[PDB]
Amino acid sequence: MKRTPLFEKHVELGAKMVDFAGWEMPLYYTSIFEEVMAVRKSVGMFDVSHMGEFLVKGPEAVSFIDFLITNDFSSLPDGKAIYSVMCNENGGIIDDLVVYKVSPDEALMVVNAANIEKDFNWIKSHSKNFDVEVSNISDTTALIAFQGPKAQETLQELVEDGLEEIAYYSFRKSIVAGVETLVSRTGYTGEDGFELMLEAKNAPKVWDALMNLLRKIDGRPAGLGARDVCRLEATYLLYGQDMDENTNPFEVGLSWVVKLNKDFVGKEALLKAKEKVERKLVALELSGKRIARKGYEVLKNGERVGEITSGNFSPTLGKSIALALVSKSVKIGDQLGVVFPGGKLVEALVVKKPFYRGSVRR
Ligand SMILES: Nc1nc2c(c(=O)[nH]1)N(C=O)[C@@H](CNc1ccc(C(=O)N[C@@H](CCC(=O)O)C(=O)O)cc1)CN2
Ligand SMILES: Nc1nc2c(c(=O)[nH]1)N(C=O)[C@@H](CNc1ccc(C(=O)N[C@@H](CCC(=O)O)C(=O)O)cc1)CN2
Repeated sequence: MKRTPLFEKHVELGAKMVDFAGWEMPLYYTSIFEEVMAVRKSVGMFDVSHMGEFLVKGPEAVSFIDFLITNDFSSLPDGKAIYSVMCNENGGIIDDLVVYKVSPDEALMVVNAANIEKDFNWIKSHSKNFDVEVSNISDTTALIAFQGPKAQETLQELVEDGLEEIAYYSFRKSIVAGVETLVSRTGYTGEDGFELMLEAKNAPKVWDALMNLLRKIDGRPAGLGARDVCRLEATYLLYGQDMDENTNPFEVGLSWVVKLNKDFVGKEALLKAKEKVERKLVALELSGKRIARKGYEVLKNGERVGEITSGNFSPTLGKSIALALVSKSVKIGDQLGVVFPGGKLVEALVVKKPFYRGSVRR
């Protein structure tokens, strides 16, 4: 398996290692619950160095990105980041991502671990008619997520610049624990927080400095187990589970990141798709402690309406929760049934999204 620059730190910390997208990563250090609560109460630190980063350099970096992604990048000012999806010609979602507008001549793309290769090939095969150069810097880049209501106050003493000046989905090049770091007020937890992008060689030092501070305020290093729980609670999507090329953005609640008033890959297909949205992604709260898995069929009074996409147990709400792709006819309040292996029906209630929202801003 691939190992991030912090692998040794995780092992030394006694974490339970698991295989995620071909990466040897920590599922948890102490327990998933304890780590989720650290994220919800103080601060949880995640090693997300398996994520990929692409660099787009050149006079036409802006127009190129605006052509590739569904969201409006054409006017995004310097220092701003933006969440979006990238679609194929048929409007299917290739991946979701975060793009940083460094300057008119430079943009950074952060994508999911499992799709680095796919994404990079897609982006490069589309740069032909743009004055840009696309490069993959994943192999030498590390990324740490410092999330929680106490994230800012704990991290500040290691940063040479004031964090308050960094707005939600904004960033700035600075120095953290003595090393060059791109600090952005972003996250995948629903709490306030930051992500620290830096050269892989400096990952160990920054992580150790941060660990020293966590212990001071009862914070915790957090693994992928907690990462999934918190993102599900926050109701953020996980590519490959909640959406893929077989779903367009409108079907999974991402209509807000699609600006049809501009030209981009998948534009025409999405115009027609918008006219007939037959599916929707709903939030479910199941009865009991069993956790639903992707693929489990979802029924309404005996009739199939869709299937589970993501599932997990939420210690924040103390309930088994899930996301499900169902027909447009399903509505909040509906009593549905989830078919577990062996034909066992588990009751589920459709609730309003999101499940939970913490200390997050804009
Ligand atoms: N920098 C970064 N890039 C990344 C991730 C990440 O965690 N961090 N991802 C990790 O899997 C994937 C994208 N998944 C994500 C899904 C939702 C949100 C998110 O913050 N959604 C807020 C956005 C609010 C706004 O733009 O104003 C929301 O839906 O409310 C972020 C990443 C790929 N790229
Ligand atoms: N005291 C001091 N402060 C300083 C600097 C310095 O040299 N000394 N810097 C001097 O410049 C900046 C901090 N250093 C940084 C330089 C680059 C990146 C950065 O954006 N790195 C990207 C590079 C790849 C890309 O842009 O595509 C990355 O982390 O991947 C972050 C911090 C601002 N403050």
